Amino acid sequence: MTMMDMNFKYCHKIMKKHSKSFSYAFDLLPEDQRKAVWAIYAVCRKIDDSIDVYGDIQFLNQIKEDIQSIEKYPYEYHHFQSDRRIMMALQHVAQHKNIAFQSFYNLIDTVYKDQHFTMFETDAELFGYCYGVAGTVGEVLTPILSDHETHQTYDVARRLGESLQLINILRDVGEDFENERIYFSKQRLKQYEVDIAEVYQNGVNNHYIDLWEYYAAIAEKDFRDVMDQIKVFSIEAQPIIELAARIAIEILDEVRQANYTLHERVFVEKRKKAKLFHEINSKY
Repeated sequence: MTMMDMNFKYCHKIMKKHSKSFSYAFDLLPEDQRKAVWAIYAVCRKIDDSIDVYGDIQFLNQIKEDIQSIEKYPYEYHHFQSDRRIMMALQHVAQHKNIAFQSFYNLIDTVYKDQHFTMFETDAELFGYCYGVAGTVGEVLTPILSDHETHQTYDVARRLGESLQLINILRDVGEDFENERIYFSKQRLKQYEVDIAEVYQNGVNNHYIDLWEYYAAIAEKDFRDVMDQIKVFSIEAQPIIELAARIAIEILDEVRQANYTLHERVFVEKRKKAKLFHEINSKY
């Protein structure tokens, strides 16, 4: 085990902890690809968690500066300010692959704006947030997951990231509410006569189910569109992407089976992910 191996192993730990749903899929990639996913994912996660973990924006500012250092001087040694293990790994990836640095900057800008967990007025704002926190991740991952640097490959990856984020939202309504977060837009809440606090107290009702299903239908359509374009990804990444999309749909079915509960964290069993992969990988 080298120092660089340890940096990547730490990035892996961050992804395994914070994407319990999807880590399993990305870990099926070939070694060099999954390691790059770990590093990029870990940077993004450290950005997203930073204001809550530290209680201020210092670490966030440091991370931005470290990323800027890598962008400007990818081959120079930096004394990183934020988390040296994740930045050394990101720099290693950047020395081998084209990184969309502006996507990291867009993510950082979004996390800063979202720091009070302010409610979104319209779905357009909700989906703008989904771009900022997850579409950006898909953009940065694009050269790792594909050999095509075409606009539609970035577009499919961006949509995949945003759709995975909408699944996270749909899975985590109760847990998010406990943490002072509601992602559904004010406009849609009003249209469907839903108050999340009220639902948290008094249980699911048909209006809440209709609202949740409105967003689930969006996610499912966007996943179908991603799958229609699965061949934009490298042959090695295709079954992994298909598996992440299948796990996503399975999460929606788990939520439905649990009667859309706000009081449990539903999830797909590791053993079930293996079954889903067996079905998928047998096509490849």
